[PDB]
Amino acid sequence: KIEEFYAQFGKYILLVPGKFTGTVAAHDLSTGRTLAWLAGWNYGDTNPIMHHMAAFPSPDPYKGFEFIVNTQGGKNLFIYGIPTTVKEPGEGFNIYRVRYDGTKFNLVSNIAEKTGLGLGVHVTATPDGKGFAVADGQKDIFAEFDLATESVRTAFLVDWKPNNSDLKRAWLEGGTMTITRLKPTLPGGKYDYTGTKGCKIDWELVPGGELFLEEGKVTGTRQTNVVALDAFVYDPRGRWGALSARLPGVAIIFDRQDWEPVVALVGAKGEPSSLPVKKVASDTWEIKMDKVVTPAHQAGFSPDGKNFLFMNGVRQNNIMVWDTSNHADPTKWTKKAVVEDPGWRGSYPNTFHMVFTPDGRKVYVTLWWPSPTPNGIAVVDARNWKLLKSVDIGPDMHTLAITYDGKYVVGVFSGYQKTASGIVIMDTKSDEVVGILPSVGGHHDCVIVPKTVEDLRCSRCTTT
Amino acid sequence: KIEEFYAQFGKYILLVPGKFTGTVAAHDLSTGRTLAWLAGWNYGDTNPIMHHMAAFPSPDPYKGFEFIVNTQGGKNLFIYGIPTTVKEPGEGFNIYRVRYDGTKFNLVSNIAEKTGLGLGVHVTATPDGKGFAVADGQKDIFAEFDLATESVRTAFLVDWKPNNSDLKRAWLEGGTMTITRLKPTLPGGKYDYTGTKGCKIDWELVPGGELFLEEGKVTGTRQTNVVALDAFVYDPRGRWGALSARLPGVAIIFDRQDWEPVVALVGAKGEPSSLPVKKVASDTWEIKMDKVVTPAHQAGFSPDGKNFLFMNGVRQNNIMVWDTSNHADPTKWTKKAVVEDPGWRGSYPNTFHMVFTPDGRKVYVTLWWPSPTPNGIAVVDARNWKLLKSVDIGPDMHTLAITYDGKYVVGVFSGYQKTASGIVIMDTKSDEVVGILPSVGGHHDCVIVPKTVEDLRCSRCTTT
Ligand SMILES: [Cu+2]
Ligand SMILES: [Cu+2]
Ligand SMILES: [Cu+2]
Ligand SMILES: [Cu+2]
Ligand SMILES: [Cu+2]
Ligand SMILES: [Cu+2]
Repeated sequence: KIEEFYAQFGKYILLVPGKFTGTVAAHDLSTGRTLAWLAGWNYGDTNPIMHHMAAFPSPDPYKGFEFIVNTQGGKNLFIYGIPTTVKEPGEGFNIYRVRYDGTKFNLVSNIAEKTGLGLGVHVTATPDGKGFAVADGQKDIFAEFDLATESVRTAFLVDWKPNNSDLKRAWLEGGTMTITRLKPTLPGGKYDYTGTKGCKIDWELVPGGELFLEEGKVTGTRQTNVVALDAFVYDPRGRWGALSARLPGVAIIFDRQDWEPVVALVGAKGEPSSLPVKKVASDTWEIKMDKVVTPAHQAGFSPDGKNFLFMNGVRQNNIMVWDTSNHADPTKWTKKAVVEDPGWRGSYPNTFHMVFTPDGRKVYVTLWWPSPTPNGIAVVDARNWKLLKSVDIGPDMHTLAITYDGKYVVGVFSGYQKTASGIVIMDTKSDEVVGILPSVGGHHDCVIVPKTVEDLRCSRCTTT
Repeated sequence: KIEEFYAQFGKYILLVPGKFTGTVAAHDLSTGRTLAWLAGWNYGDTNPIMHHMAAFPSPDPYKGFEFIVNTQGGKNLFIYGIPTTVKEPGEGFNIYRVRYDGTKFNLVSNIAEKTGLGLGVHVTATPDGKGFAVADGQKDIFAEFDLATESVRTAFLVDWKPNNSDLKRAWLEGGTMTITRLKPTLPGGKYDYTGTKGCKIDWELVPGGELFLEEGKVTGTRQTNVVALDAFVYDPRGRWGALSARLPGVAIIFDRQDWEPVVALVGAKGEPSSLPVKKVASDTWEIKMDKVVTPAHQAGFSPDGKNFLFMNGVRQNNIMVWDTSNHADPTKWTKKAVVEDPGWRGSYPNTFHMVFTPDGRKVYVTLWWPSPTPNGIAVVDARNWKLLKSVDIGPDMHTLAITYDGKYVVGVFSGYQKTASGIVIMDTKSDEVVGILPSVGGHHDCVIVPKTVEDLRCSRCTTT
């Protein structure tokens, strides 16, 4: 009897982007009703690949809330096996502000249009809930934005110059990563990165697909210069952000106060904790890497700020953990644990998206595989850094959120945009699935609308 | 754990079109997983208002099944209060054959492109599961199609010549309804009715729309000639179909054996059971009406074929019942009962989608209202023809299906394409809602995949 079922979850609203569905929706977990949804194409967005999102604190989400959801475009339509005859896909890379008003969603604005930065990968809210970052893995640009004035606080380009320009070897044998503070180049303080402009490669490196670039499977004009920026995740204590770069397996720490990169964490087990960042011009820094052992993808801080996690993938499948307890000095942050399992020894599964419990005692980590292996959730003890349980969910598992009273993990799986998809709920006490709800969605994201800034510590702010 | 909850629904697959979401999806009600979905826009359908659908018998739906789903287009995008700036929307009126193969959907063909008939209103499967009809109330055309060969069996235009050419009086004061058997006009045996071609009005009439048409609130080139065809529903005993025409409030019975109209049933309480059809040329019939007392919309046979129902709307809100137990002679079909309620005295609710229990003992009927009145489900005794109970569900209630063991009615509500939406499940023993599943959809339809031709008797075949 279902009232009893939902009544246990509490008054929390799940938001999900639909990827190839083109939708965003909000669902009330306390009743199982969908409160509202919006279809990008209704508005003239002809390629609404609704990708990542974050929501800002609201005193009463059921009366109103805001979020940012972005899109990808161009040939991103062509990489998930849908046999479409579309010849010229919409450019995409939109960044939309959407407000729920208690009845419906309202499309407030297109921040990519206003600012000129079209960025299609992770969206993250800043810890005070008053700005957000968006990163892009085809352009290798990220920016932090002020929500009130819809403007750019900072924007950076990250470039790779490979030691070996052979595409198979362009990362393995190392390189120089250059970080450049960008300045607007169009009148009105606008950037020139609308739609597909700035792309080094012609579609994103897909879930699990970091190496397709080196293997010669991705077209583009600047293939060996890619780093595949993914996310800028936030230290919940403030001041610092971590920019994940998937191909070199590096999280670059930035000082948000002066907007400079300070240190570069190196993912791979058996490599150093970090490499220095050297300033080479007023607006340009470099990191030198002799080699890249493995790519890395998902990244995040623990709620208290004292641990940072980076998921090595493909060449190694592990969770790398740094002690980040020294808030004053990121060059003191040192690897302190690595979560490994014999069953992660192949190419897959990849340790993937994460969410921590509010008390910081456990981290849930998705386990991604290509079809047809069931994808699932790893439950990790975040005090001793040991894997506790793996639970199978279904195909193409993506993000996890958690109810902010810490009782229930809520995840989405997304069927590779063509098979089974769902919203899964896991009880954090028993670490068992309490159920599956249907979901028309290929979501690579999901969030529970936060009420407070403290909620963001366990939302799309600290972690992907 | 919802496990227990879904186990009781049994192994049934629910299909739903998205309306303004642009998707179709199948949900396994035994597990809560969405088996597969498809997004019209991915395929270059720029205005995929996914509208009506029917599914065919499959001996194991979990291993595979097929269905037809159609779309609307043109200005139908502009009538649900979505503040879109789109100036020239996609033409639409597609008719897609979709096959689930056990893992995903395959968009098999575009039967509208293949045949040239673009029809955007109800889709209904024939009782043998080998064909399907599609009607359209902007064009006033319907056709029955052979599924195997994806070809037209028959197609008809219905036209209104009003007694009074004043648009406000064009139906009230009666007229002559002309039925024409159509012939292809293009090479290849194609029709010339793709996209918006053949439209007499520029959108489908909304609930209560007949007054908005009379009042001059709907644009179009042939406003006084519209009958607003809705559906061709099937006698489960075979041989006959009923074509509903909303504005005259008539269901025209056709002999599927020779493809000729045989009698016209008249909806309104206090009018004759029916009027004669006269053949006036090889391919043309007429029905004469001295007056039209009220419009009517939803229409359907009981599972045994012995009752036909037609929902008077707007000027009367009732369920008109005919004794249709004479299978040999529709001209003998006579009004036997009318379901009325003091609460039906206003403009709304409109009685408008239905589903019968397998044993024929009850019929569930949706109660539609404009926002913000809660919409709901009426439960009618289909032996004594009395209203038993009304239950409130949500905003914008649409269709009802029933699991084929007769245990659960499954309905969808759709938030006027902007607010709350969901799938509701009602236990047919207590006639109480057992609960609500989230649903990103503005669905005007839903069906449960049939196993047998007997299942179609309670599916999108005998009723809308
Ligand atoms: Cu990512
Ligand atoms: Cu993901
Ligand atoms: Cu993604
Ligand atoms: Cu209808
Ligand atoms: Cu409906
Ligand atoms: Cu509709």
